[PDB]
Parts: sequence; structure tokens; C-alpha cells
Amino acid sequence: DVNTLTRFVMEEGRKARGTGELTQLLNSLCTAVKAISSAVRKAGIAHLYGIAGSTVKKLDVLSNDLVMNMLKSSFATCVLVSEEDKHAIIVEPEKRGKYVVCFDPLDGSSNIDCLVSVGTIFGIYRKKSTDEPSEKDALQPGRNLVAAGYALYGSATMLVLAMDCGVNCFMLDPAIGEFILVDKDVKIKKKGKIYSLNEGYAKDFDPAVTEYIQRKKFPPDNSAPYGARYVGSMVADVHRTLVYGGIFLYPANKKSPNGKLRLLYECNPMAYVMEKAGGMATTGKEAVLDVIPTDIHQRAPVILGSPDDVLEFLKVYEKHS
Amino acid sequence: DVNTLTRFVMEEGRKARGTGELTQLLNSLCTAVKAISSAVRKAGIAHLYGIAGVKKLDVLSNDLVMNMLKSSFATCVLVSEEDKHAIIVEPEKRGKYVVCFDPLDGSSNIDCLVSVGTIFGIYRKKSTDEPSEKDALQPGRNLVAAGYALYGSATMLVLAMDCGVNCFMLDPAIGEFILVDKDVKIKKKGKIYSLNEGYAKDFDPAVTEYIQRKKFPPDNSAPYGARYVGSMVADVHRTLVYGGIFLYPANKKSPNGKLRLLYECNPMAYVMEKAGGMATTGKEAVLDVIPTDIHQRAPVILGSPDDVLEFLKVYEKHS
Amino acid sequence: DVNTLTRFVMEEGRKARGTGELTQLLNSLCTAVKAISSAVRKAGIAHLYGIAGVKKLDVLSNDLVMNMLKSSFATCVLVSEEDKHAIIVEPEKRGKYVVCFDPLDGSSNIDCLVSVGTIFGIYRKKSTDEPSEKDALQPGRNLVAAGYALYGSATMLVLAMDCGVNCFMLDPAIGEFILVDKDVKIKKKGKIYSLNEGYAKDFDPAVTEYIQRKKFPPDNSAPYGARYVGSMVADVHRTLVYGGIFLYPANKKSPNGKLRLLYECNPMAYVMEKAGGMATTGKEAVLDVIPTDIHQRAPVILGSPDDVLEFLKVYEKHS
Amino acid sequence: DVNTLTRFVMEEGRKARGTGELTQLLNSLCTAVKAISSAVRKAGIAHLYGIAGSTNVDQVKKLDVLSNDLVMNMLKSSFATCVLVSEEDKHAIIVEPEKRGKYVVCFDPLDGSSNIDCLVSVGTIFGIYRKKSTDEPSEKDALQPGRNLVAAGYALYGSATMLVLAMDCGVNCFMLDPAIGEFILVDKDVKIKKKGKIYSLNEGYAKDFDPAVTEYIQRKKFPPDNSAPYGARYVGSMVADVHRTLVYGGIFLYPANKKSPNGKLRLLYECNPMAYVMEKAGGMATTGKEAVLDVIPTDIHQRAPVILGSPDDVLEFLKVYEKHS
Ligand SMILES: *CC(=O)NCCc1ccc(S(=O)(=O)NC(=O)Nc2cccc(-c3ccccc3)c2)cc1
Ligand SMILES: *CC(=O)NCCc1ccc(S(=O)(=O)NC(=O)Nc2cccc(-c3ccccc3)c2)cc1
Ligand SMILES: *CC(=O)NCCc1ccc(S(=O)(=O)NC(=O)Nc2cccc(-c3ccccc3)c2)cc1
Repeated sequence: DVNTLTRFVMEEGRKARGTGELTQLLNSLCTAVKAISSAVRKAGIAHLYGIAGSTVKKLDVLSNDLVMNMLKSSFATCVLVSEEDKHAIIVEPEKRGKYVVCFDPLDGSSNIDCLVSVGTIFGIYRKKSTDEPSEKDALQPGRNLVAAGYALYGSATMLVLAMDCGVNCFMLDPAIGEFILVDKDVKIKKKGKIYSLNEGYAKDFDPAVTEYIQRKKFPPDNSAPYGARYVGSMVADVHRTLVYGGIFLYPANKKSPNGKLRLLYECNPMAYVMEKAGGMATTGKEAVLDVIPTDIHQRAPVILGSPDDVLEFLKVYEKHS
Repeated sequence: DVNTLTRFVMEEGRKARGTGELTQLLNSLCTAVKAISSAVRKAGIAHLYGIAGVKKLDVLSNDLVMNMLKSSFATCVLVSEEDKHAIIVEPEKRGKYVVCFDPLDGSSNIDCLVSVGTIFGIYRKKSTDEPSEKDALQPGRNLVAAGYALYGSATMLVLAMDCGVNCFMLDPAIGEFILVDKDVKIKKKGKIYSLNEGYAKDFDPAVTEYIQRKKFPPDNSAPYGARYVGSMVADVHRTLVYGGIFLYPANKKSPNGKLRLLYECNPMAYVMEKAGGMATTGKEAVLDVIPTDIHQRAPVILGSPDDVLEFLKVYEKHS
Repeated sequence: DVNTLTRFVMEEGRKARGTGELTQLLNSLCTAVKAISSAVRKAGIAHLYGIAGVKKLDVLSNDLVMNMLKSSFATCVLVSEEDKHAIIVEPEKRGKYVVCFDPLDGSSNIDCLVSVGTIFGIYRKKSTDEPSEKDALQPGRNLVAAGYALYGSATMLVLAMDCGVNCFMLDPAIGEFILVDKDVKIKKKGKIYSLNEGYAKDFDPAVTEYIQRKKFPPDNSAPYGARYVGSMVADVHRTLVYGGIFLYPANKKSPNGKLRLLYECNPMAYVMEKAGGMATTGKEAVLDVIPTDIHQRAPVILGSPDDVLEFLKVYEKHS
Repeated sequence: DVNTLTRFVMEEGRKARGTGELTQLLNSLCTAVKAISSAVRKAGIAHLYGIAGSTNVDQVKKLDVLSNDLVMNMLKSSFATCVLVSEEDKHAIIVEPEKRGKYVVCFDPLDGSSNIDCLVSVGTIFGIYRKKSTDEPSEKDALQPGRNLVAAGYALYGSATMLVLAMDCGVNCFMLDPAIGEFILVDKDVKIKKKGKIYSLNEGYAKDFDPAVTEYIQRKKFPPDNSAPYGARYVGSMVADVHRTLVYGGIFLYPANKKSPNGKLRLLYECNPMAYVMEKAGGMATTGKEAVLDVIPTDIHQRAPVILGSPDDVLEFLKVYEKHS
């Protein structure tokens, strides 16, 4: 039968007999994502351009406000880390719950003007310390995630939710404002045919990345070369990696020596989705999910996707170390 | 002062003292684009998955454009990426314009929710002969109007005509295309290059060297960034709004490239030239190619003029 | 073949060879009505209740209609139930039409969610002098177009002009008005009567007797049914669609009626007459009343012609 | 703090420490209501009129039938119901054993039939009981008096879409925001006015009125104490008329006459849910002889008379009615 996000989570949440708090958190997040989607699709833009006479908020800020407010009022969270905010937000005591959430409310906003995909990325942790809530509660390794995923505001809006039972994909039906389950227990292809990275950094690449990409374009075994795709929005590039397989790279380069993407709310959520889908995600040195963060906005290199492709890259990496 | 597409084009048409047929055409096209956008955003998908107890999206998109244009009384010949032969409008509905379109561009990848789009070019029928595919075999220089709809994070219609390029954002709350950027011009030189570098082994030597200069600039300037969505509408629109260069050039598998002249290259080349950019095959302007087959391919390199001219310098060096 | 409000008006306008101003006006009204419908259905209400951490609807609806009509370049004088004096369009946006409208008919009503609507009447400015409130003082016989949008279970625009009455359903998936009922004609005689019987104490004897004939018919037919929503657009639209009669008569506690002649009675009378119905004050056709004040009231009895004639027979008895 | 139907119900239930089955039921009901609302507002009607050339024709079902299919399918798949009674089908629907939950639902999927083509308000009425018999579930489990209701209410598809939900604590109203498909709490713990100024019934039937009804309506048009006469409103859709009665006060009547000596409306999925909403809002609902909620049904489709609304107005009707006994 048909299933919706709310019903799917409600029913899985009744089964494993948890405190109900994660279900409440996810439902509040879903509401925020639907509201972001509506704003990203520009519903009501006519009023901004004077339809009612001579006359609000950048999408970035509004998306952050929507996630912040819905998570606060879920009574399920205590610490919230957002790409938008310099410091972690500590939820007021009367609305504090069990969970810590790191999120990027509108990934890809530097591509909004060209209208390409934007998205929301989130990662959810159980607060581990009994201390008063603080930034330190978000400094957990991605291995500690209890749920993670993203919403892609693409040609359609889809929510990908990873939990320790696997990855499930929901399509927003805007006629009824309902996320419909359309792909259950998804697994990434063992090996793909697409590679995805910004090759404009070629001058600054490590020898390992340089060699690996040369193998994709000029296969030593004379097989067909991989195709290339790079949207430049991480949700779009990672989602395509999930559904068609292949490999996504945002390595450190000489000008971003610790990486470009942010560990807490870009790399770790996507690494968790990948691993729950049977894929891999590495910094080169170690699994993304094993990095122990020290700073909430710290960066990380990331190479992720189909296991055979990531293993091949790691083989090239070991040769150059 | 707020402007919808409907109001804008009609007011422009009055000042041009036309009959109104082209305005009627564009209105019918916009209605089709709104319907494509709604289906692309998956309105009603809950019913397909059983909420109450499977045509392809680009077939439906083709049917929408075909039906809306036929019933506009403004068209006589319709060439679609979707259809083997040109469609001849029934005599009682024939108007004076010929439309070439790709109803859902980039749609072999809707599975990843990548941007998709609709591309269109509109010609005046040039002879009084009985309508046929020959009426669609005009060089892009002959275009009366061209553009695209981009179904991305939001839905946008870019409309190019003799006057220039104007961009309209679809407000889905009221189904109006609102004018948001007027008389758009591309920047003289950009900092993004866009092509499928997985073809690298088969590149023409000039393409190899040009792309090498983007990554390793001989003057030690900043390397260009790379973007390649693999959807023509998305890649061209980014080129328009940010500047830079987009390439689908000729080589081995493809002495004529791979994109199609009538409903991919020509509409995009026309938008580009009206916005102050360029679009070349490497040997000529795209808009100067006289087609002989409605599905014929053309190489295309387009975008900011300084970038396209720099590509042509490397191209001549290898010629 | 499918048709839309925009395409229907535009093809009808190009045919008639008028100045195009009426087409521009109706398109601007279309846009305003879709924006009102969106707001009436409470799109975005979550933001009012703090989802991210200010006008009432009647005011917003007035602003939408006023702004969109002004920017149509088709109007010169605008009369709204919301504004004490007529609005004079500034010289650089002036066209030749006068519009009287009720931007959101239904007031003691929004809070209980029953149907509301927008009513409009479009008169042509005869004179050649500077426009003023006096130009809106014209009989309904000078209407060139009139109708209403009903925001009910669905949103419908009913448009009457000299060719007759046509009904368009708003498809909110694509934000387009779809032609669904062409050349509408009201039933010759209906079976429903519609008025507020709470005024029975103050009813004129002719109204009292007519209503008794509906409840106890002199020929032993079945009694009429009664329906009274209390929103004029809803009651009149039901009258048009199912037949019957609608009454807001002069009671002794207000001898000129309650409803306003210019932007409630006249537009509805015009729709009715163009659909083969009738609309009377009791003494004369609503459309023949010559107003002396833009907000003057008039009694109205309208609907199926045999039903209005039967009321008039009773009315002439009490003389 | 903003509140949605889902979150509001979720946390009221945790306070009551229920199983969560009722919350699950209500969530699935809300999904059906959103789908009904989208169809009633005519989303996609352009495809019915040939926008894509008439190759694309659900969609073609009448709204009545679609609405029943939507409610039936979402309640079945909720895993919260065992017996479902709809106006549409002669017999009660018994949920497949695999999907069986503990609740019984009686509903009117799209109240207002002679009424869609003129675009008047339509709506969805529902009443929710707990199964009590230990037997295999059967039609008999729906034959409970309105007093046993766990929850009831309606969706009104009017100028906007509103869900009114009554439970033993009281009545709450949620506005559907169609931009995001969320029911927003806009009016909490709603109470009806003690006495109103509007009366609601089909006066075209006057020839067939009970003399008690005739007298009462005469009293509202020509008050004996020389007070202002009441205003009259009759939409002809029960959900619209009852919602107006709830919001503005007054009285709504569908009493016994000639075409129907037992009234016209159906007890299980029209009269009882509105009677439960009214009583939870401080109002009344009588057949004339007894409370609607105290009628013990023997037939899932039996009719009942109903007079409901502001308590002072209903009491006054009852005094006239007793005087004609
Ligand atoms: C920037 C630019 O190139 N603008 C011109 C775009 C354009 C649009 C449409 C046409 S058209 O051939 O379709 N003609 C019209 O739209 N004509 C028109 C519109 C509105 C009103 C009237 C009119 C004129 C005179 C009397 C009554 C009505 C005509 C051409 C160019
Ligand atoms: C059934 C009925 O009553 N039909 C008459 C409807 C009608 C609509 C509009 C007009 S008009 O006075 O506004 N005149 C025009 O619209 N004239 C016109 C001439 C040429 C071109 C155009 C046009 C319209 C739309 C887009 C482009 C060009 C309009 C009169 C009667
Ligand atoms: C006004 C009024 O009467 N409110 C009560 C409404 C109500 C709604 C739903 C139910 S229920 O039977 O379905 N039970 C729940 O919803 N229970 C519930 C919700 C959320 C979380 C938890 C929970 C409790 C303990 C541990 C984990 C999770 C339970 C009852 C009354």
C-alpha cells in the first residue's frame, strides 16, 4: 500500500519502542522542508514584485529560520548547529529534548541565481554528555549518527532519510503536501560509470586524485571512459551518485588544505547515507564517519559513492603515500 | 510596476503593430509550460502510488506543447525532438508560424531530479507552399523568437526576441510568469567552463588545449571553475547568468557534434546572441547553418564573447 | 478543443477589432482573481502563525484588483465597495473603461468559511473630458462586460459580454482558467427560491405573497426548495446553474434594498440577462436604473424568467 | 509557538499515554482530507478538458466516489481500524485481518451531493469509536450510541479548508495551508455562543412542518417579546450550516416531517459526529425527544431528526416541542 513519510516514521517509531522524540523531530523537520520547498519554488514571488501595489527575506535566512523554529518547537532537540550560524544554538530549557541536530538549511545557495538544485542536509545525534548543553554536544563522530539525510529541491522535491534500518526516499506531492514513499531500502550500485568533481582545481590536486581521474578518462584496461557530471551543489551531485552509482570527490587542494566541504553538516550526513546504502565515504586517510571533530564548522575532504569506485581510488591513494 | 508575461508581450506587440498571432502563440506555449512544470514537480504522484487504492513525462510534455500550439491557431508546422517527422497542423487550425522544440530537455535523467527544461524556436513560415518539413529548414538567423523554460529550483521562462532577452519567473501560487530580469546581457568574459570531460580521450586537439588553458592558465591567472549538469537548459542558463563558456564540440564519433541544430543549438545560439554572447560550431556561427534534415546535429560552443573568441583562437591554431 | 480564459478573450478580441483595452483589462482582472483565490484558500497561513518564528483579506483583495486594473492601462475610474470616493486613474495609466467592483463579497462570512467572491462591471467612458466620479454614474445598460469569481468548493470565473455568458474553472495545479461551460443559458423556470426570510416581519405584501406561492403552490405542484447562503455570489451562481429565483427586496426598514446597484446588482443583472434570465427591482429592470450615487442601493429580484415574471405578476397585484 | 495537527495530536496523546493508534488513524485521515480538498478545488481539471489532447483520462471518477476511495484506503492502510461504515456502501466494511486495528470509523466522505456543480461548500464528516465486542469484528460494532465516541469532526471545503476535531477534552480547529499541506491550529478549545441570532432550515418544506417547528420558526421571525427577529441562513450542505452554527451561534434544524418521519440525515455519520462536536463545544443536539448521542441504533444507515446549536436556542425549541406533545 501507499505510504507517507509521517506514517512510515510513526509506524517504525511505534515498533522499536523508543521515546517518540525522534518521530516528533522528523515530523517537524518534514514540515520545515515542505515550507522551504514552497519558498524555493517562488510561490508568492508576485507579491514581492508589486502585484498588490508599491512594495522580504533571503531564502538562506528564511530556510534557516524555518528549520530552527520547527526543531526548537519539536521539544526533541537541545543543541542545533547550522551552516548559517557562527555558534551553536542552545535550545531554551523548557523546549529541550534528547537530540542534537547539525544542518545546512539551503545547500547550494551560491547557485540559486542560476536556479540549479538547492537542498537541505541534516544529521541527528543523541546528546551523549550529561553536561549542560553546549557546542561540544555536536562534536561527535559521524559514526554516532542516529539519522541523516537531505531534501533536494530539484525538478521535484525529494527527501532521502537514512536510519540504521537503511535508506528510504520520499517524493513530495505538492498537490497534497505529503511525502510519498517511492524507493524503499535503497542500495547504491556496486560500481558506477560517472565521476563527479570540480576539475577547475586540477592545478592544485594531489597526485592521487590526478592519477585516479586520469584512470577514469583513459582506462588502462581500455574499457569505456566514465562520464563526467558536476552540478556544484552537493545534494544534487550526491543524490545522482546514490541513484546511478559512481563517485563524488571534493578533495583538499593546495588552497583548501583541510578540504572545502564542512564535516558536521555536509560530509557526515552524506557519508552516513552512503554507508547505510552500501556505499563508502573516505577522507583518503580514514572513514569520514570516524573523524572526531574539534570545531563545529571544520572542513573535511570527501570521496564517496559506489564501493568499487571508492576502493579503486583508495588503491591509488595508498600507492602515493 | 508589476509585469506578467501576458501583459508584457501584448504591450510589446502593440508597439510593434503586429497582428497578435505571435502573442497568441506565446500565451499557448506558456500554458503548456505551466502544465509541464506541474507534472515535473510530481503533482498527483500520490495517486500513482495508490492513495485512492504511466505515460512517460516527456511524452506528456510533448502532448502538452503539441496540443497547446495546434489549438493556438498560430502554427502550421511543428518539429519536436520527440517525433520522427514534422507534424503538419490540420488546415482549419493553421497559422503563420513554425515551431521547433524539445519538450523536456535533459529528461533521460529525471531519475536523479536533475533540472529539466523545454527549448523552443519560432520561425515565420517563409513560402506559400503547402506546409511541410521544409518550412522548418530555416537558418537560426531567421528566428522570430526563441528561448527555454528551466524547471530547476524554481521554474523560469527565458524569452529572446529581436528586442533582447527577458526572464520571467513562474509564481506557482497564481500561475503567472512574472518579469524579474529585463534586457539581460551576458558578461564579456566569464570564469566557468562547461563540457563533459569524460569524452576527453576523443577530444579534438583544440578542445584539449583550450580546456588545458582554463585549468592551467599560461598567464598564471586564476583557473576557471568547472560545472556540467548534463542538461542543456541548466548549463546554458548558468552560462547566461554567470558568464563563461559551454561546449558540445565536434570530434571522432561526431564530426557534426551531438546536440541537434533545430531545437537545441539554434534556440540557445539565438538567446546567446540577443544577450550579447556568441555561439559557434567552430567553423561558422550556429545561426548561419542552413539545415537539410530536421534532426540534424550541430557542434556548439557558446557563452561570453571573450571566451568564445578565445576558443576560436585555439581552434584556428589547430586548423 | 481545450480553451483558456486568456486565449478565449484574446481570440475574441482580435476578431472584434476593438482597441485591445478590454482584453488587457480582463487579463489584469484574471491575474488579480487568481491572487485573491490563493489568499482566500489560505496559502501561506502557516507563516502568519509563526512557522518561521498583515492585511485582512478584504483589504488585500481591494489592493490586488485596484493595482492590477490601474496597471492594465485600460481604466480611468474605479469604484470599489471598499472606498468612499471613486479612484481616478493617474494620467499616464489611463484607458477608456470604468470598473465598479466588490473585491471580496461576503464579510460576516470569511470567519465561517462559506463562499466569497469578486464582482465586477465594466462600463465604457462616453465623455471626452477629464475622468471623474460622475463618469461611473451610468445605467447597467452601458455595461460592456460583467461577471464574478466565486471562491467556493472550487474557484470559477463567470464572464458575461454581448456574445453571452461563459464559465471558466480555475485549475490550481497550473494556475489557469479553463473554459468549462460555453454560452450558458439559465433554465426557463427553476425550483429553488433564495432570500433571507428573517426579514418576514418587514416584507412588503407582494414579497410575502410570492413566498407563500412557493411554499403552497396554487396549481398543486411541489413546493420550491429554499437555499440562502448569505453571500450574493454564491446564491446567484447557484441560481444561474440550477435555475430559480434570488431576492434581496426592499423591506420597509430600507426601501431601496441592501445590495449596491453599481457593483452588486448591475453585474449580476447583466450576467442574468445575457444568460436569458431577468433582473428587476420590482418597478423596472435593474439595468435601466440611472444612479445618482456610486454607493446607492437597489432592490433586486433575479433569475429564471418564468420565476421573475411570476414575482412581477404578484408585484403588479399590489398596486 | 506554531502547531500543526500532527504535532498537536502527537503530544496530547503522549500526555494521555495512549498506544498511538488513534494518532495514526487521525494522521491517515488528514492525508485523505488533503487529497479530497485538492480534487474538490479541481486540481488537474485542465487534463479532463483536453489540455494534453485527451490521451490522459481516478481522475475520471466522480468526486463522491473518489472521496470514499481515499478515506477507505487511507483508514484501511492505517492499521488502526477494524470496521468502516460509509454512506456509499450498504454493509459495513470489515478490514482484512492483517490490517486490523482497534477503532471503528463511520464517515460521510463528501457531504453535499446536489451541490458540487454549483460550487457550494462540501465536506467530510467522521466519527470514531473503539471496538468493544470480543467477537470477530462485524457490522454490530458500529451500532454504538454517539455517547461512546472517542473522537469526531469534519473537514469543510469552503472558501478555505478547515478540519474541526472534537475529542473528550474539547474542540480544536485547524486551517489547511495548501502551500505546505499542513493543518495549522488556529482556534483552540472552541465553545459555541450561549444564544445565537441565526436559524437554519429548509423553509420550502413548510407545508410539511411539524406544528412545533412551525411555531418555533414563527417565534424567530416574529418574536413575542418584541426582540429583533433572527437572521436566516441555509446553505443546504450540513457541514457548512453546522460550521456556521458553531462559529456564529444559533440553531440548525433537520426535524421529522412527511418525506421523512424519522428525519432525513443519517444517524451514524451525519447526526452523531455533529452532535458530538456541538456537545464538546458547550452546545446541544436533540432529536426532539432525546439527545442524538443517546439514540441506540439498530441499522447503520438509519435516519434521525436533529436540532442542534446554541444551548439557549435548542432549549427554547424543546419548550415549544414539549408544549405540542
Ligand atoms: C522587444 C520586442 O521584440 N517586442 C516585440 C515582441 C512582439 C510580440 C508580439 C507581436 S504580434 O505579432 O503578436 N502583435 C501583437 O501582439 N499586436 C497587438 C498587441 C496588443 C494590442 C494590439 C492592438 C493594436 C491596435 C489596435 C488594437 C489592438 C496589437 C509582435 C512583436
Ligand atoms: C463574445 C464577446 O462578447 N466577444 C467580444 C469580446 C471582446 C474582447 C475584447 C475586445 S477589445 O476591445 O479589447 N479589442 C481587441 O482586443 N482588439 C485586438 C486587435 C488586434 C490584436 C489584439 C490582440 C489581443 C491580444 C493579444 C495580442 C493582440 C486585440 C472586444 C471584444
Ligand atoms: C484533548 C484530548 O483529549 N487530547 C487527547 C488526544 C489523544 C490523541 C491520541 C491518543 S492515542 O491513543 O493515539 N495515544 C498516543 O498518541 N500516545 C503517544 C503519543 C506520543 C508519544 C507517546 C510515547 C509515550 C511514552 C513513550 C514513548 C512514546 C505516546 C490519545 C489521546
